[PDB]
This record gives sequence, structure tokens and C-alpha cells, in this order.
Amino acid sequence: NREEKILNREIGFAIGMPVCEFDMVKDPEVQDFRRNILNVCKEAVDLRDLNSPHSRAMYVYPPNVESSPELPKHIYNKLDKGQIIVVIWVIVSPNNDKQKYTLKINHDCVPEQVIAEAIRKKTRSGKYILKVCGCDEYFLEKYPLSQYKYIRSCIMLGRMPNLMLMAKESLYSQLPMDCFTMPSYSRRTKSLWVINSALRIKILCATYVNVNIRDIDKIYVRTGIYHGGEPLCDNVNTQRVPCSNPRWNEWLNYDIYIPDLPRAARLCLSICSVHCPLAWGNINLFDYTDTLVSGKMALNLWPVPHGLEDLLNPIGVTGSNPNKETPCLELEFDWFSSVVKFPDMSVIEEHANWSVSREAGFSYSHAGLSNRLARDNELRENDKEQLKAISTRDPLSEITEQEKDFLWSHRHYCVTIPEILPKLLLSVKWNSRDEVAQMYCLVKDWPPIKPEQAMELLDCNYPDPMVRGFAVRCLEKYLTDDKLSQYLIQLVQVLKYEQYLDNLLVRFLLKKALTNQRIGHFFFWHLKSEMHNKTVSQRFGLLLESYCRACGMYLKHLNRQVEAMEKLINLTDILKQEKKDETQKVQMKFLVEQMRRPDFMDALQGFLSPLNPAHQLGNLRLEECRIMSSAKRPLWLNWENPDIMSELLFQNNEIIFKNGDDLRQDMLTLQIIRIMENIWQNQGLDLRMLPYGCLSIGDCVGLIEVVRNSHTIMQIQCNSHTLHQWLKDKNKGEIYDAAIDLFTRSCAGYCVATFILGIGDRHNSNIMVKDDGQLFHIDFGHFLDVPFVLTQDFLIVISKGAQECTKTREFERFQEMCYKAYLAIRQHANLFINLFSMMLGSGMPELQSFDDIAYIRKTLALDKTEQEALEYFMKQMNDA
Repeated sequence: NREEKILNREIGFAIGMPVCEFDMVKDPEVQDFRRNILNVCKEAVDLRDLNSPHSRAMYVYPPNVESSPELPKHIYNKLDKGQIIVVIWVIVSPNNDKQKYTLKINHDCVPEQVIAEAIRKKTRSGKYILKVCGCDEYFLEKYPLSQYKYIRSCIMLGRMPNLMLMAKESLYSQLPMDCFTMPSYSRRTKSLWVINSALRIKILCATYVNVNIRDIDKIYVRTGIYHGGEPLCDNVNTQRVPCSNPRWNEWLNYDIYIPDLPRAARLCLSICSVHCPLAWGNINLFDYTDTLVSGKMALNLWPVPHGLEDLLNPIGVTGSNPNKETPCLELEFDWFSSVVKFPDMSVIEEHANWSVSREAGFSYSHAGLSNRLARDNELRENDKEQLKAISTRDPLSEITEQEKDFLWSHRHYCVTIPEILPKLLLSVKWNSRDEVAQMYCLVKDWPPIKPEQAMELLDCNYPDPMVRGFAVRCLEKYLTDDKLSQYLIQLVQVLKYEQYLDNLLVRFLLKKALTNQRIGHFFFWHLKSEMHNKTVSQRFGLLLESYCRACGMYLKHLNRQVEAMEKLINLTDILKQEKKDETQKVQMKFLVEQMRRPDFMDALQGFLSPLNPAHQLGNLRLEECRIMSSAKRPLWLNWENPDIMSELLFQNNEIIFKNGDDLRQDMLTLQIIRIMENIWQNQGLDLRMLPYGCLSIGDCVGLIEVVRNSHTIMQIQCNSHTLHQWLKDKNKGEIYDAAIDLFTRSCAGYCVATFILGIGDRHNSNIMVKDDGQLFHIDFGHFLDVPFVLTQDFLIVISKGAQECTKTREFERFQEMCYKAYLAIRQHANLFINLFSMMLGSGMPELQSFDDIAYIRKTLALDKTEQEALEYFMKQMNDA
């Protein structure tokens, strides 16, 4: 058709990849994915069409609400007699005439109740909705007004809520309807258990294996069978062969029997020199149709990632390298006269139910022969008490083989403490179909666990699809849209661990992206920002294709953002190329020259901010745009806020564009800070952090939010009393007390957060202070390594200029904030551990092994008691 060719052009421009390149791939998994995923698209579109048009406005403008309607004490105490003061704005004439009506109402009022009170005091002389003044956020559901994050924050900050009445007809008429069309491209045996053979694989020859004859005599193929990074048997190598003729023609035998192969079994192989590795690759032993791979097949290998001292790379992704001009290794698997598939769930349930009756046969005498079969043995309360103690340890405490045998034995009891499932799963012998079949039935009826606990089951050491299917069940039952957005970074990353294109995790995330457009925005950009990475570009490219067909009109607004970013990349590439050594003035002349060409001049104005799509980026104030003093030439960009009420929120939107630095680390560290702030605010501990906008949009390219009215400590010094005098100066009179209080709280938060996270390299140019006293750190490149950090400059401010701070009462109140903030994060240690664990396959440099993560066990003292952990942080703080 004709409309389909335009839509494919729009999809291709958004992804940076022509749709026809997807059509060219003859891998049937690819084509099946492109068709089979389309039911998620129709379900999502139908969810947006049931109860139109309010259904599609919910989609485009979801409520921005907190997790729970309950308010902490320090929040409620902001509100005398449970009453909030809210200003409601109405425009009487089409000339944008302002009329404010101030209201005093209960915080739990639905937006309809706030419209009623506003319309009654409008007349003192069901057709409207509330909009946040200054940005495209709406209050469409019947949430308690205090539960919306904007209203909650206005209570938190002691700032005045500014809202606007707007008729429903206004918003609805500006939301175009979605005409999702199904595309022209959707319309297109013996079990393993009955095979008693040992596994053997044929390593025949290798091509494109050019390598320097210097320091190379012989080369050889190292293989290994793994299940999620743990070997199922011994690694078997091939025999050394000459470098000029890479032929082995060798069948390798492995200590594992075929019916015991787990579903997620993978062949991890590599080519190694003689005694270093050259290139690696992984193959799934089963395809996406549950078929034991049989026959000849060739694998294009991957270059060794810098830092890989091992010989195999079992955590790297699986599949052939798309660059077919790389080392290519040829393999052959046994055919067994028939198509071999993995047994049905009914066959597994039979074998497992059979296996439980074999237990009651064996009785108590036989139970002695195996420590893992302690089911028949009677269980003292010590056993129940040890299982409880095991279930309460962090996801990275070592589980001994005694404990693993102890866990398998009591699995019918572990169902009663479902939080122990992760450690239980780690106790299975995954190379025993007898045990695994029996674990499946446990997982089949396992009680749901918290989303924060289930996310662990999606990282790099739970590859089994039944384990991961249970994990998605949990998120799909308890994970709120708020928490989904909060954790979206990690949930996108764990898609890389998935063994196949079509899988329950991606169907979950895609459906939520296509029913919640705040989520779909960052879903898009987190995927788009890594299309340059060839290990996942095809995976994310196909997933982006299906998204762009069903997200609706927002595809047009996304392309609008993509070309904006693309012009900024091209323009900054030309600066780093042709004017990199010129003065900043010569660079600015060239910048203003390039920016005033007509094609560029609208590509970058009249689009939505990728940092926050509620923010509209109107006209560009070139007079306020500058190349920044930093290296890599950051662009200070300034747009007009075209909103009618821009003066009540922010009149200019200031964003830094940075080309050259990997921003994934800043984006992650600020996520952790935001979550830590959320934990502290829920426990009534008002420690004000500033998790500040930072989005990676591509390979060492991204956007950074500007916080206004802030200065670095180094500039403020331009005496240890110097900082405090600046704060006294900026904050005279009654403001002094609130300002000192704001600095002490923000300092406590960042002291604790930087200590826990091992945030080193902190100097007076990495710590800024706002005019209202808000301290906050910056440039989070390095992290997880450093001791507790408190300069004398900070302490003088806390004690309001006193000589000894330890002596004053304010330092006592400062410490209790830290100890409480420290113990609050420690009580949520599993959350942060799992979040970092999910980031291991990301390819991020500073999160590549569990050794990198072990440092938060040390700073949080998880192997000690909450007493002795507090004393450790008692000491770490007084060490100054």
C-alpha cells in the first residue's frame, strides 16, 4: 500500500534503520517475532480504545502519582488541620487573561472535588480537568490530590501548587485517534528424555582466522556447556592445530547426558592462541521452538572484550556476529534420526509427581544415603530457624554446598517462606532432569514475591524460562507503573539476558510501553540509545519496530525528537572535527552560523524534551546558547517554554547537550540517588536530594538537566568560614534558619549516599550549592571505588559558625540524620544489590563483575549485625 510505505519511512527514521533490512533476514526466529509480537500490539491498542476518548488520554497523559496514598508525618505536618492551599487558574477571554482563585481543601480530594470548589468561588460575584501550570501534565484519575507527585512535592517543598482548569473538549480534540493497521508482513518428533546418549559436538574448521604469526604457534578451540554462567560439566578443548590451516574435524565428548540437559543449556566456545583467547561465541543448545539443535551450523565470533582474563565468555550474548567478515567457526550436532524437542509440561509434571511418590517409598532408612533427600527425615525447629536465617541474607552472600543440600531437602517447606526462592533456585542441580522437573512444579505453584525480589530472578544467573516466567508473573501482578518507570533502566537491560526474541519479559514490557506513554517514551530512548551496539542492535531494532507501529501519533513526536538530537550530534561532531583547537569565540561564531541555517533552525525548536516529554521546547534563544567551558565542548541550550503558564513553573528550559562522554554511569547513579531519596521520604526522614535529569541517547551522547541558581564550592570560595558567609549573605533574616536546615539535610543525604556507593574523587568542583542552601553532587563517573567525607567547610555551616561542631547540638542532629539514613538504606540493601546485579551484562565498564558490587556489602556491613553495622558507621564517620 501507500500509507504503509510512509509509515515504514517514519519507523525507519525513528530507529535509524530501514524496515526493509528487517525483511531481508531469513532467520525464522526473527520473522516469527515480527509477526507473533503483534498480538501485544492489538491488545494494547484495544486497551486504549475501550472507553475512548478518556482511555486514550489516560494513555497519552498518565497520572504522575506516588506509590501509596498515605502521607508521612513530616508531609502531613506541612498542612495545618489537614488542609492544603492550592491556586487554581482560569482563562476567561481568548486573550489569555489570568484569573487566579486560591483554594483551601482537604489533601485527599479527587480532582473533581477541586474543580467544584474552584468553580463555586469563581461564581461568588464534569466538563473540566486540571493541568499543571507550565508543563503538559494532567490530573485525569480520581487519585487523592496529595498522591500526585506534583502536589506531593509542593507539600514537601512548602511551595504553592498552581493548577489550571481546561475543558475536556480542549485536551481531547488535540489527541488524535490511533488507526493501528496490521501490516502486510504478518500474513505470511522424539523427546530428549527418550534419548540415552552422551552429548558430543563436532568442531570441524574455522575461517577468517587471520592473525599475526608473531607470538602465535598453534590455535585450538575451547568449549564449555553452561547454564546461566555455571558450567554443567568440564570444559573440553580441541587439540592444538597449525595456525595456517584451522581444521580440527573433531567430536568432543562431555560429562553430561542429553535428557539431563536443562532448557537454557548453552554452548560457550572460543578460539585461543598459543596462551590467550582470540574470539568468542555462544550458541543456544535449543532454538526458540524447543528443538535440540541438530546438524551443521556456523557461528561468527565476537572480539574479546577488554578486561576478559578468562578463556570463555559465558555471560556475553548468544548468536552469530552480524559482521560476517569476522572469525567464523563451523560446528555440527548429532541428528538422532528425528527432530528432538524438549518434553511437554505434562510430561514434566508426570515425571515430577512420579518422583514425589518415589520419596514416600524410600522412607526414613533410605533418606540417610543422601543429605539432599532429608524430606523423609523429621525437621526440628532449628531447621526451620536456619531456613529463615538463610532467606534473610543478601542476594550475594555465598551459599555453601551444605546449605544447598539443606535447601533442596526442605523445598516442600520453603514454599512457606517464598522469599527464599532465589537461594532455593541456586541450590538445584540444573544438570538433573529429575531435580529440575521437580523444581518446575514448585515454581508452578510458588506464591508471588515482591517485585523488588522478583527482579533478581531476571538477571544473569537465573536463565531458566520457568524461573523467569515466574518473575514476570510477579511484576505483572504487583509492579506499579510508578515503580516500573523507576526501574525501567534495569528492566530494559535484562532483556539482553533473554535467550530468545519472543519471551514473556519483552511482551510484558512492550505492553506496558504501549499502554503508558510516559513509560513508552523512556522505553524508546533506552532502546534507541544502544542501537549502535551490534550485540543487541537487531534485538532492540525488532522490538523498536513493533513499538513504533502501535504507539500511535507519538511516533511523529519521537521522530521530531530524533532529528533534533541528530542535528546536535552532527553539529557537535563538526566542532570536535574542524574547530576543536580554536578559541571558544571562533567556535561560537561557527556555532551561530550553523544554527541559523533553515533546516537546522526548526529541527531544534518545537519539540518535546527527551529528558521529560511533559516539557515542551519552543523557540530557541540563541543569545543564551553557549559552548561550555568544560572539555568535549558541552552545549548549553536554552528554549522558551511555550506553555501559557510558563511563568509559574519555569520560563526557560535549560539543557546541556554533551557529545563525547559515556553518560550511562551518571544516569544510573542518579537513579540510585532518586530511589534512596524515595526510601528516606517514606520513612519520614526529610533528606532533600537532587536526582537531576540525565539521559543517555546514544554512544557517548546525551542530555543533562541544568539546575538553576547553583554554584560549585570552588567558585563560592573565589577561610573555612567562607561557605557559611556566602550562605548567610544569600539568606538574610528569617530565611537563615530554613537555609541552614536545607544545607544540613542535603549534606547528610549526599554524605551517606556517597559513602554507601563508594563515590570517590569528590572535590570542591564536584559539589555545588543552590542559593537556598541545597547541596548536591555532580559528575558521577567513578563509583564503587573511599571513606566518609566531611570537610570543615560543611561542618561550620551546620553548627552556624561555631568553632567545634562535634560540641554543638546541630552536629548531634546532623549525625542522627546520617545514622537513620544509613540504616534506612541498609534495610533496603536487597533492592540496590539486585539493581546493580541487573546491570552486569550492560557492558558498562565499572559494573562488570560481582566483585564490583561487593563493595556495598562492605560499606553497609551485611555480614555483621545491625548493631555492629551501626558501630562500623559510627566509626567510619568519626574518622573524619
